[PDB]
Amino acid sequence: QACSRTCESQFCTIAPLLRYGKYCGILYSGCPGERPCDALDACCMVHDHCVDTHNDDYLNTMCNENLLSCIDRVSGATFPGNKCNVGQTASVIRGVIETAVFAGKILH
Ligand SMILES: [Ca+2]
Repeated sequence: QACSRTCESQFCTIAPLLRYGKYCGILYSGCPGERPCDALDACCMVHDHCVDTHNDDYLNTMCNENLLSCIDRVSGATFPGNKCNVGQTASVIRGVIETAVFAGKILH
């Protein structure tokens, strides 16, 4: 219930408040079985489930580095009504994940 079935495009350039697609955003995720909204959204869906299936470790290196690889290869159409620039938003996301990767190496 506490999940998204709609493709959002909100606070595109503000990482703490960003909500993009059904999956991209902090503590913001699509409901079970929900199709991602575009290529960027699909990267975020995989990442979200990866963290979920690794004891909620948002600093997991696999999860995080896999998202970076995925982000760098994002292309194609986006969903209707998208207020965000896809490339600019992927960059915003990438910065957050870079920070998480660095945080993980500090702690581990
Ligand atoms: Ca999310």
